[PDB]
Amino acid sequence: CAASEVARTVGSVAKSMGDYLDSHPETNQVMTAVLQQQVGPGSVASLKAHFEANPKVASDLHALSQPLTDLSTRCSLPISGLQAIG
Amino acid sequence: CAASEVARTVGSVAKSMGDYLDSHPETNQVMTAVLQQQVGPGSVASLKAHFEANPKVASDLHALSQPLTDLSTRCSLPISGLQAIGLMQAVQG
Amino acid sequence: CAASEVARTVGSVAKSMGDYLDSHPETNQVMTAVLQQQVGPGSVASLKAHFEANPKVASDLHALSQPLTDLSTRCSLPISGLQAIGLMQAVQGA
Amino acid sequence: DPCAASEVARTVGSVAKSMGDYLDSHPETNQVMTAVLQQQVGPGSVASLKAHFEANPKVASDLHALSQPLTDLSTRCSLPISGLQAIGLMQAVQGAR
Repeated sequence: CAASEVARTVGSVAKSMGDYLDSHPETNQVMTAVLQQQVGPGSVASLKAHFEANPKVASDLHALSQPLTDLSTRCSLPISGLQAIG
Repeated sequence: CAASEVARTVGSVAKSMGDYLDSHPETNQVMTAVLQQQVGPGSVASLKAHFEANPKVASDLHALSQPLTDLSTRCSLPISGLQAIGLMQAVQG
Repeated sequence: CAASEVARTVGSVAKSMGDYLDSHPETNQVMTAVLQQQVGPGSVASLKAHFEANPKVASDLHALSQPLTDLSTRCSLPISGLQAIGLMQAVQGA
Repeated sequence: DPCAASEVARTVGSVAKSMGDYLDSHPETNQVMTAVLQQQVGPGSVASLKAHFEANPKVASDLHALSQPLTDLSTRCSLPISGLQAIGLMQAVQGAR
């Protein structure tokens, strides 16, 4: 639960999420537009719809995020968030 | 400046930080305290004393967080320090 | 749901908690120890231990915190968003 | 004593109230801050925060002064705990509930 281990987890989840997106340009395009539009309103919707229509991608990304969600239980210290300011 | 690349770059930096912290136990402890205390003013003073007494780790960790600041500078994307906190919330899921 | 109104709500809730704690010395010291622990470790745990022994204080504090959770629903920000602002302030300080 | 949780709650409470008075009296700071609450602490709102503070160093200096009762408390007692720590503890109660 040490900072070294939070960082390592977030590092292997982020990387795997990365590889997956790289291999899935459509999804990679829709997440890309979200980051360009600062997670504003229009890009969130496009993303929601992309998940309804691609239940495999949604469950695959969910599986890749699991260790991160495990962690902030197994330790449960703050947001699964700002910890990743690094 | 694709999402895959920002996630990959978050992925390697965080990895590299974690390995750094694993081999630097006192610093591991000093960041662990900051995380388990929500970056309170106590944990900061002690991180500050730590960086001041250990300038090599301050620069080692700074060098490590570079590829992320470079990505933000290269891309005009959240990604980096101040911006990132807002970004991380909102990757709210 | 303006910032000024959340700030005022947070303002008056926090003050009512204070007056409350002021007249509940024992709850006052449990909370006090949690802050000094910097709100770490079994700060959740010692809170439960105190609330199991003291259901009326548990319930008194919930009622006093209503306006805040009420506003939190009425508007947004599941309280992690006030956190988020606080996190930014803290990293600017740092 | 004056370093108890009752006292920090009270201090937090006058800071927040007087921050509400300040925003109420500075609608462009209110606007930027409301947008941040409304947009859910988005990346964009934060850039607007920064630019707001940059075009208005008076605002950052005022904001600094409004929290000063906390820092004083912190030093008379030194927990220098923040609004955040206060929010932390609230979240800690909810989670216990």
